[PDB]
Formats: sequence, C-alpha cells, structure tokens
Amino acid sequence: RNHENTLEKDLEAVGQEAQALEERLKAAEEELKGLKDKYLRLLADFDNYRKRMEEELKAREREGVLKALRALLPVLDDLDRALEFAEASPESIRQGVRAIRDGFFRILAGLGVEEVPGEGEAFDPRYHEAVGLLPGEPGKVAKVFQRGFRMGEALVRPARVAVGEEKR
Amino acid sequence: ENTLEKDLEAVGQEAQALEERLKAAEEELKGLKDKYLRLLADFDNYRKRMEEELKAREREGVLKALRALLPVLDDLDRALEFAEASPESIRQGVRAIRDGFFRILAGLGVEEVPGEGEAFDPRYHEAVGLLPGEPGKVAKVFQRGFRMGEALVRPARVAVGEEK
Repeated sequence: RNHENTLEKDLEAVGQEAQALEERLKAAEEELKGLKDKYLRLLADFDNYRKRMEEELKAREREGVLKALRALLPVLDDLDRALEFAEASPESIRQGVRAIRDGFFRILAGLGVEEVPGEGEAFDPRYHEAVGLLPGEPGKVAKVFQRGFRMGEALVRPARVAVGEEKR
Repeated sequence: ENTLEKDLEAVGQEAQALEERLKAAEEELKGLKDKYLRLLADFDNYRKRMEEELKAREREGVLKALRALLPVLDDLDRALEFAEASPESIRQGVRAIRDGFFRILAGLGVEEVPGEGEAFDPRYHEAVGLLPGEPGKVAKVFQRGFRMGEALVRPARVAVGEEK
C-alpha cells in the first residue's frame, strides 16, 4: 500500500542510473571514431611528411655533391690546359702540375677542408693510419704516404703514414 | 512464479551487457591517447630533426665527392715524383691523371654533355660565339660541361657553327 507505492521508485531512480550508462556509451561512438580522425590524420602525415623529406634529404646531398664537383672541375680544366699547351718543357709541365696541386689545395680550403698534420707532427690515430714505421722521432709522423683531410670535426679521410722509431 | 519473473530476468541481461560495451571501450581506449602520444612525439620529432638532418646531409654529399676525388690530388703528387726522377715522364702522368678524373666523375654518375659536332642544346650549352662548322651545331667546346643525369653540374662554354 503506502510501502510499495511510495517506495515504487525502487525502479524509478534507476532510470537515471541506467539511461546515463546508456547516454555516455553512446557518446563514446566518436571517442573511438572521432579520435580516429586526429589519429588517422597524424599517421597519414607521418607516412607522408617523412616521405616528403625522404626527398628533401636525397636532394640536399645531391646538392652537396654538386657544390663540390663544381668547385673541383677547374682541376680537370687545368689538366686539359696543360696537355694542350704546357707540353712546352718537361720543367714547364712540372711547374704546371705543381701549380695544379697548389690549386687543388686552395679549392679544398675553399670548401673548408684542411689537411691533417704530417711529417714531424705527433702521430694521432684520430687522423692517422699507420702503415709501419721508419727511422725518426718516436711518437711522431715519420713520413706521409697519403695526405689526410678533415673538414671541421669530420674526417674526410685519414692520412696513411709511417711512424717514427729511434734506431737503437 | 518461475517464468512470471524469469522472463523479466532477460532485461537485466542488457544492463549487464551495457557494462561491457562501455567498460571494454575505456579499457583499450585507455591508451589510444598514448599510442597516439608517441605517434606525435615522432612526427613532432622530425619537425625539428630535419633542420639538422638536411644540413649534415649536404656535408654527406660534399664528403662523398671529396672522398672520390682526393685520389686526383694523390696522383698529382705521384706524378710530381715520377717527374722528380725523369722529367720527361711528366707529360705521360698528366695524361693518365686527366683520364683518371673522367672515370672518377663517371663513378659519381656525371657524364660530359654532348660536344663538338653535336646539336646545340641550351639545356647543356652556353654559346659564346661562332666558328666554322655545321650550322646550329657545336663547333668547338671551349670548356667541358657535365650533367649528373638530369641536373647540370655546369654547362659547356661552346662556339656554334656558322651557316652558309
């Protein structure tokens, strides 16, 4: 009577504890789909942008090769200029080649490439490839069989070298 | 009694399931902001990595080239030595070094642009004047021009043939 009719809400107050658990699970529809946008739009660019730079990179390198090739072609030119003219005198060509070499250096310096230390300097593994040793001051480069270069911190290529050794 | 109340127990089967479609969502969807947080930490990673990547990437090319061309400098020294003993041989060395240079260039994939006798082409040639030879054709190459496949390392300064 006044105990089942007044407490009949036993299934009434539940309407707010049920429709709500069915009012939120409905909104989560764009919670696994709506988010599928910010995601599938971020993973659509990460597989795109990285594909765009996959280009801008292989290009910046190509650009680097060119930058060098261009700076160095003048040597080929001088080699040509020598074969067609310089043949004047053996000591004329000798001086010409000397000149070409000197040029190659300036060109390298131009791209900021310095030659690592050599004959007389301290043998240093960071810049030197020791091929064996020859008479000279120990711990010091006795002879350079191949110039080594470094541009800044980077090693273009180490110098193949002979390290000094005191005779007895 | 047995079915007058059990046939209702079917309604409770829904509410019992409602806690499976929303209780399982926030289960795996509890990290859908994480497996995404990383996908943005890597996509926001390149955004700053490229400025560097690209730079050092050019150095890569320059080194790649220098690496391949230093042998020329090596041969120049080698040549100067053969000449220190027999001056006459110097001419022979230069010829070798020069031919060497071409091979190297080939190695990096650069070819010489069409020359003497070949049709003038602005893609590769820089006409600076005229000189005897088939009209509209390269008559003499004053400076070699090279192309790396599509790109142009540098154009050949050339003289084009005069018609008539």
